Amino acid sequence: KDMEQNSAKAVVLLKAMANERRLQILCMLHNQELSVGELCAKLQLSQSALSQHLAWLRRDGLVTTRKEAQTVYYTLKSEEVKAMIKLLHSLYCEE
Amino acid sequence: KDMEQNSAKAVVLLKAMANERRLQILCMLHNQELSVGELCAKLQLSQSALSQHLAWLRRDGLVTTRKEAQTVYYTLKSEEVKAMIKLLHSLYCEE
Repeated sequence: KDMEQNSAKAVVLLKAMANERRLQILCMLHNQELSVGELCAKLQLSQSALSQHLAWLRRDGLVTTRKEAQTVYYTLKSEEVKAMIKLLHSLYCEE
Repeated sequence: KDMEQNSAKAVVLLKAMANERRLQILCMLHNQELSVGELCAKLQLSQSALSQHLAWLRRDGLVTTRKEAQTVYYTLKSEEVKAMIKLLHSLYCEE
């Protein structure tokens, strides 16, 4: 019943974070709002591939956007992902 | 440098948890030591497939074992996974 529904909900979030590039994006958005350009410069990633990771994180509800006429700013969306990144940040990001 | 080493270390742990069955096993081991039989009865899983999940979790350092002459008892191993399950438990396991 709920065991398979909650397990699925959590797995969706875990699968979205179980990627080196996707995790680095989320960790950078910890208590911070960044644009596509700011992420591109801080990650050495092509815009085409960076847009693919952002699309995956957006489709699964891990990040939400805000536009400043054409510039898109990204930020962590769900409280579950915010708590997940906060804990991971202290375990691996030295803070 | 460390960015790709720490990201890899965290991804290994996230990939191990990004599975409905593997996550249910870890959640059951939260502050609890259980044998193979106790897990088999509480999860409706075949012993062959349950041993495969336990082997994956063991190889990646998420669980460690203890034997009582022939009975194997499982428990969460790393402090990182213990903190991860503790947070997930409060977000989805209602406690």
